Amino acid sequence: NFEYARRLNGKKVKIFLRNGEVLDAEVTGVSNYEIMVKVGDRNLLVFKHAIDYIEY
Amino acid sequence: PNFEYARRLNGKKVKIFLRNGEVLDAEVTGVSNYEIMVKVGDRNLLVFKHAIDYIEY
Amino acid sequence: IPNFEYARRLNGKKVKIFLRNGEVLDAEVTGVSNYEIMVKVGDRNLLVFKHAIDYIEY
Amino acid sequence: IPNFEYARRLNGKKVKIFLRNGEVLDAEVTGVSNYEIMVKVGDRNLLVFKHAIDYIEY
Amino acid sequence: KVIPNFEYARRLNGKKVKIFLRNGEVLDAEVTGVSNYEIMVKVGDRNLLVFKHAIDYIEY
Amino acid sequence: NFEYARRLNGKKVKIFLRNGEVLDAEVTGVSNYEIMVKVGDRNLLVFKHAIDYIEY
Ligand SMILES: [Cl-]
Ligand code: NA
Ligand code: NA
Ligand code: NA
Ligand code: NA
Ligand code: NA
Repeated sequence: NFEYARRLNGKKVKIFLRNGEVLDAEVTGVSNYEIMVKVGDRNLLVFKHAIDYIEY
Repeated sequence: PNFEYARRLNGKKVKIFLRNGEVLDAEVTGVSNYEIMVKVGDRNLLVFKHAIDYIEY
Repeated sequence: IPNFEYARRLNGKKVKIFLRNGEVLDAEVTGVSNYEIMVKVGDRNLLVFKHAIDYIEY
Repeated sequence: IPNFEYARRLNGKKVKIFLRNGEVLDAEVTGVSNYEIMVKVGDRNLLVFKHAIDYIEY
Repeated sequence: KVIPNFEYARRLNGKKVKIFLRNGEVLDAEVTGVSNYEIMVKVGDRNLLVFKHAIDYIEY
Repeated sequence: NFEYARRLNGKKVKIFLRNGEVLDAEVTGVSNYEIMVKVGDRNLLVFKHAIDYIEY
């Protein structure tokens, strides 16, 4: 049941999305399948399936 | 092992960024484990979550 | 509510299925399982995997 | 998830498998598991993963 | 526990196969192990762990 | 339950991602769905769904 992604809550990370976009993202919440982020003044729900990797 | 944030989007205006590069300016009309129902203008869509990259809300 | 899904509510309806490959199916839905949607497209019978669908207009 | 798949109805049948890579397999189905479809394409035996299939015409 | 139509990939263990990957790469491989989600192979001198989700089909 | 990827913990491997990228990666942790790696001085969380294969 363990996941490392939960430990990224509160960090500001780079999310490398599957299409080539990169989000500079403050992580505000993590669920089994989603990562909630703030990107500047935007709030996003990011699906983990759309992420390739995260630099932190 | 069950909680999801997407359920809280029900009833809200959102921007859905799809894996194909399309962007939907939508109102959410329902959310299930694997689907998000939306209105886009006059159109009614069932959107599979697997086809979504992210949602601005 | 285990296994609630909106897709099976499209059973018996005329829909437009937008596939991940860019194709759009003008379809009549004849069955919906957990992972598949059965459709008629003109004279053709198709088994469509839900994972290959982006969205459905109805 | 109940024990039902429409893909099982295609066992032993001639079908066209439309793959996510754009290929279309003219296939005879020789087995169906939860995640795979076993086929004969000409003289070739293939194990096809369902996740790689967009739809099947039958 | 005896479910014939559960997983065919496990029967590939120890066999020569051609693996067609989702990006168009093709592996001329020998299977050295199979798990629920992975296939272990030798390709030439190289040892690879291949995720099944990255495989389109396998010729055997 | 069993997975081979867990046995790569502590190894330096080449991770071939679905976008065509290769990571020269030291594996520092493995969960059901993630592989934690060091790539040079960068720390990454890599999702297994984004990996095609790993050379080890
Ligand atoms: Cl790909
Ligand atoms: Na969700
Ligand atoms: Na059908
Ligand atoms: Na899969
Ligand atoms: Na790929
Ligand atoms: Na790491």
